[PDB]
Amino acid sequence: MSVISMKQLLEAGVHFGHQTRRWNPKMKRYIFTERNGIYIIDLQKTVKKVEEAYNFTKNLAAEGGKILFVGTKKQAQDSVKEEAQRSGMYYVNQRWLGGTLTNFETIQKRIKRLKDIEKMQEN
RNA sequence: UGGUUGUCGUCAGCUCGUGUCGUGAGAUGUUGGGUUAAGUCCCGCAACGAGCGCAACCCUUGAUCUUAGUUGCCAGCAUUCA
Repeated sequence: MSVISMKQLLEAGVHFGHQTRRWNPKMKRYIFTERNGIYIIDLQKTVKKVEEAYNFTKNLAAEGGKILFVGTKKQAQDSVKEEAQRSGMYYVNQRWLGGTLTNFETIQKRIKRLKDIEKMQEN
């Protein structure tokens, strides 16, 4: 089964891309046509690719994989947090701090710090 | 040479851990928008923190309460050259 129907994708506006002047030639594989100066994403391949992504995530999640939802874009900040909270996963919705993954030890110390201040406030 | 001192200069600066960028020396952080006496503080930001500086902690002066009332003080009380 298609994890998402083309009707839902159309209502969600998945077919809307960016302006022709901002197009990436590598994205040509996923573009269906151009209309009114805006590129339209090929929803037929979109359905197939979304189905693969959902299955991959489910396999990875069943192996205990931790998925981090990242979106600082103003339109996405709220959605990322709400959906991550529902799934019990982590999110970065305000600003990605450089070194969050490559310098994980340094971030953990700051994470530890926050928890200490919380305990001082509660106690 | 040790120890000590002058000097830039009581100027607001000088660095480091990890990360990232650069073939490399390096850079970033520490730049930028406001603000400050100040790298002082806020915000932004491939940076995230830390340290020596800055400020504060110390001394003195300016107000006042408590304790203490002599060798200090004399208002109310008499007396003295005081």
